[PDB]
Amino acid sequence: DLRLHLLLNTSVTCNDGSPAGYYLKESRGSRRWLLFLEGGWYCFNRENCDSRYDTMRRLMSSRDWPRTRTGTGILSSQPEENPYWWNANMVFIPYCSSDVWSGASSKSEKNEYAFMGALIIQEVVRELLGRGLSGAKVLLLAGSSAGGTGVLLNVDRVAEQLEKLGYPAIQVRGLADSGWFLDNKQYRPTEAIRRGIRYWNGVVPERCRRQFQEGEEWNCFFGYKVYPTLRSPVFVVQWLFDEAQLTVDNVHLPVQEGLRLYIQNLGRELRHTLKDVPASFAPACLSHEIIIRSHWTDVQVKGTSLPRALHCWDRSLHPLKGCPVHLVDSCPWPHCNPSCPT
Ligand SMILES: N#CC[NH+]1CCN(c2cccc(Cl)c2)CC1
Ligand SMILES: *[C@@H]1O[C@H](CO)[C@@H](O)[C@H](O)[C@H]1NC(C)=O
Repeated sequence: DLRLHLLLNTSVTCNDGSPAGYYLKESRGSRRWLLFLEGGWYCFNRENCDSRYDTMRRLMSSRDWPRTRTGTGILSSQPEENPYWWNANMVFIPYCSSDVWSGASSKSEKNEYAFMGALIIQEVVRELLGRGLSGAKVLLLAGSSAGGTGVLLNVDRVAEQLEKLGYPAIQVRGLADSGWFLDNKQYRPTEAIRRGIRYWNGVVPERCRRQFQEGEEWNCFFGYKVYPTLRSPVFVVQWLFDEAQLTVDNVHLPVQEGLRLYIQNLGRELRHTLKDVPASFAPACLSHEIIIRSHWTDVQVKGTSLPRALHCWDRSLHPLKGCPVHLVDSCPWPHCNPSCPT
């Protein structure tokens, strides 16, 4: 059980003006800290955000949040369930800004909603320093889906915040799960991101913004375009046949030749984009998200599990014999890897 703390700075808020927050479970014998960003889509205009507020309100407000949460997967404290980091300080940051963790805009007489994702992450980091994060050796910023994209947008800002605050010994790293998407041609969109950025006052990393320049910041929401501009170490987890990617592409699974070629091409392209990503884990499966699932230990690429690959990554940041860090399936069809989830 991680326990809820609402932010002491009550001007950093969820969409509806209620305070944002985090769930925390400390481990005082550990110098490692895991901060996990929740996912859950986004909204990009007034009518679309009003709809979300009727039927997905916990992703827009803290008024109904529970006081405790169970840590699962990489957030579990049991060695059995979490071989990687079971003894770490665990933090779950709920997603209540609907902005892919990019916003920096307050509710005002001209804004029905607040979009403060990027500022929520900064304020959580600040308040944690008073509860032991000041003694950390490693800060792993992780997240799934919208939270995985949020890792890519925010990991370098957290590193800079800690440097400027006077904590140069904390090593900031990222773990992006199921947030690596392709702006490809559909089988039968990009405009939503572009409109959302203006709606949220969204912020992207500086080096990426300088490359694409004004009006084209939407490009930095795509992993293969923003990742080359990042300085902090980032481990990328991505199913080759991600279900959210296929939903966007209007693919719904007796497959004929046109769809067969389409699906095979998608795998090859995702595969191409990871070839110069040295820390990555990409199985040939139809699925979505993994790192906080209870059975996240089951899947293997080339005989190596995801918890093992992350441990090998830790060792590399101190090639390693028998302990690989770059793991990408080569077979070209969903579930050609026998360890895919069923
Ligand atoms: N966050 C989130 C949930 N969805 C993830 C997939 N998204 C996606 C995938 C491929 C192309 C484009 Cl334009 C968008 C939409 C949002
Ligand atoms: C609270 O957060 C807001 C938004 O980031 C900021 O303007 C303000 O300085 C913060 N207040 C304090 C006391 O840190």
